[PDB]
Amino acid sequence: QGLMQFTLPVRLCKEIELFHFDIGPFENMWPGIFVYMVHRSCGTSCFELEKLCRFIMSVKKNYRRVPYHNWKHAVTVAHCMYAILQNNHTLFTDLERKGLLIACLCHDLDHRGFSNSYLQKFDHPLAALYSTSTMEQHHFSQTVSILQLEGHNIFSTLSSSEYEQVLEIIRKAIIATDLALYFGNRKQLEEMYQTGSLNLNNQSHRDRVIGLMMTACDLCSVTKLWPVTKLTANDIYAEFWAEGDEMKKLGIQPIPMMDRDKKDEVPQGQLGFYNAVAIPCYTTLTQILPPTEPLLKACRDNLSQWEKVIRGEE
Ligand SMILES: Cc1cccc(Oc2nc(N3CCN(c4ccccn4)CC3)nc3[nH]cnc23)c1
Ligand SMILES: [Mg+2]
Ligand SMILES: [Zn+2]
Repeated sequence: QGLMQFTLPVRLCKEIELFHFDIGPFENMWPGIFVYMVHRSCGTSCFELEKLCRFIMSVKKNYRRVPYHNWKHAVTVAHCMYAILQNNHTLFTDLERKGLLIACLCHDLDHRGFSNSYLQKFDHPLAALYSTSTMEQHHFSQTVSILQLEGHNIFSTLSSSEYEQVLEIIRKAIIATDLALYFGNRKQLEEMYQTGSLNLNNQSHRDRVIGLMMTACDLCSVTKLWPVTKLTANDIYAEFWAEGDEMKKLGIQPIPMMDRDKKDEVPQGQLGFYNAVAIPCYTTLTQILPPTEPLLKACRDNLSQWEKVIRGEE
């Protein structure tokens, strides 16, 4: 380093600070965008440039060429977190700023384009090793593997204590991306917020709140400008419809969300998703972290775009 500040063209320098930023089609700029976010989010001192670059390039190598659960998603989810952390400067610990951008870059490592359900029904070996949150325990496992490669220990300077704390933040953060766990997490956070028992000094409460940030970042396609939201949904459904095909090959009617013959039901399905998952997610997040409100506003804008799709106004 250390006088070696990463800088982005003006349009990117400004728009990267905004929640609805799209990282663009230039794959070779994504590492630099991430380093930029680490430096501003954490410090130019938090990681050794050489180690961080080697870590990033090994993480990229271990995402697959699947339509949605790919390297672009990793960097997209890390950017939403960057926007949360930067809008909530003083709420997060030094270990948290470090751990969470990494947890986001790593959160779908070695994803195969298939749900936990599909793995369980296929009887994949990963389903025997990890009975619940199957892919998420895998993703955390790949994260540790890459951290243990020569020249890849970005945490090398931390004490044995802090190293164990940061790997434990990463683990909880990655596990929280199991959407099956989100519904209960958000219900508890809602009750806590509304009986005024929420306490960010309670580690167990911080864990929940970080879990909600992870869901929020992970679903952030719904918080983009409509053309990004719409074109991202196409990639999401390309994966789901492939899984649906694979379900049919095991002799199992897929759920409609995964059935490409039920394309007509997408718009009504998106309404349910925004109502049951997305809006409640961003609403509770905004309650706990008021500056995240642009995610909720952007989400509601996208619900309204799907309602126009239904009314044939597009
Ligand atoms: C932004 C986004 C885009 C695509 C998929 C997505 O993830 C998901 N979408 C939904 N809903 C969406 C759409 N669904 C239907 C139904 C009939 C046909 C098509 N889609 C029905 C439930 N439910 C989910 N449960 C877990 N994950 C879900 C998110
Ligand atoms: Mg995932
Ligand atoms: Zn994800």
